Amino acid sequence: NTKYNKEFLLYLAGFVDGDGSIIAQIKPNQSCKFKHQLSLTFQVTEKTQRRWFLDKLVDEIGVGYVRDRGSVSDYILSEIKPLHNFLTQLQPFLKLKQKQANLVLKIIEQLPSAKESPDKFLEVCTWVDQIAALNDSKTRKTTSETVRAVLD
Amino acid sequence: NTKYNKEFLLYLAGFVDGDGSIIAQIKPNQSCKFKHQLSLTFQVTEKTQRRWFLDKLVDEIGVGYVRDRGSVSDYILSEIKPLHNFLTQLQPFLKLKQKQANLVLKIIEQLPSAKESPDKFLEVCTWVDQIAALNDSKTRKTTSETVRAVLD
DNA sequence: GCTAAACGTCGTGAGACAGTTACG
DNA sequence: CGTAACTGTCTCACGACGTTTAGC
Ligand SMILES: [Mg+2]
Ligand SMILES: [Mg+2]
Ligand SMILES: [Mg+2]
Repeated sequence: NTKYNKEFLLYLAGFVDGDGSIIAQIKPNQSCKFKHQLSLTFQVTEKTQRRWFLDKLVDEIGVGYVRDRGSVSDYILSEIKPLHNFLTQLQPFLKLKQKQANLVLKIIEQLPSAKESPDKFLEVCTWVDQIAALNDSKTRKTTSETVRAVLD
Repeated sequence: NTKYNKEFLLYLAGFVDGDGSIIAQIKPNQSCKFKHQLSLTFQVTEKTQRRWFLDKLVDEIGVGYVRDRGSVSDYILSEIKPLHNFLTQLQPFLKLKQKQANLVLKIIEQLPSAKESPDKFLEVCTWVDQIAALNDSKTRKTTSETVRAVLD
């Protein structure tokens, strides 16, 4: 559980507000109690020629990984605990995505309790709804609404 | 000459490296001594539904303006003096566009010189090529080469 | 049964200049 | 005349996703 340099966060908050994305997704999964797993993601996207910058982030944030997908690459961070540690420290420097960041933290803290009450699950699935709402969401298919089909 | 807040500069540098663009252009123009105007531009593009972030920048940088081009907007800054002043302070924090930033300071500084000889001008046009080669240039027409076709 | 590294992609939201003009 | 503003717009470079495989 590491604490990052302040100037590092200021710069990164800016980069994230630029080419980054704080994502929340309701992933349909047929093994989970409620037929869906919650998934959280901090990601930065850059043309593959600039893959080194992303590779560097791995080192600096000290967790996460970089993958390839064509002419573009991504730094990806989904591990729930390191993700909370990171966002908690980045969150106060963000400007275009401060809200989704705090919605993500909020979702993580309310994770265990989301496992019990099927209604507390919905509520948390609401959190993710708000996030896609704030982003420039377009190709979204699985919403908290579809989780309504958790009625049987 | 306005002094900028270092935290503002760190965050902005990150944002610039993301949605920003540092550009130098060789604009053909039949009223200049060498039939080409040297143009410099610092810009940040953002979806129009987010132009408040660009308006904010107009207020914080103190110079520059915002233009609308449909679904997206741009903060633009081309005035030589404020530009050179702004880049000098921002440059030390850029990670991805530092070189083009520095090439711009270098060009702006050689303006008068290049304004007194077809050779300096030529060399300076060569500076513009490097910037272009550093960016993800895809629709560039005029180059130092096209300018050399002035030799006659 | 839930986290999570992989893997695949719709529709832009950007980056990046082209071209022409009004004026200081 | 010379430097910036006004105006255009191509070609993506990312954003905000969906689905499969790994594995304890
Ligand atoms: Mg952006
Ligand atoms: Mg971007
Ligand atoms: Mg970018």
